Amino acid sequence: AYKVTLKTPDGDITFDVEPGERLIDIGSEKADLPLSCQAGACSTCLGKIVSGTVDQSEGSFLDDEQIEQGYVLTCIAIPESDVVIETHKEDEL
Ligand code: FES
Repeated sequence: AYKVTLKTPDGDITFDVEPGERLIDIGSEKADLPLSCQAGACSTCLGKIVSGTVDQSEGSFLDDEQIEQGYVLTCIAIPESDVVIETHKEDEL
């Protein structure tokens, strides 16, 4: 499985995700994570990837530069490695 660490403003939590699954399913169980559209079309769930890789090609909101800087729509992101993501980042846009 992939090891996912969510670095939230109130602490870090680490959990495993079966390959191919979205991290938000167990993530929302283990932490209070902000969501709105749940479909990759807003920035409510924005996070920043610190290490590892995701597939977030389901998303439509971020521009190429934001993706290149490591921003991630956590509601649709699918890990492709162990990943560390800082959550609650929408105020940086
Ligand atoms: S909740 Fe809208 S993009 Fe994730």
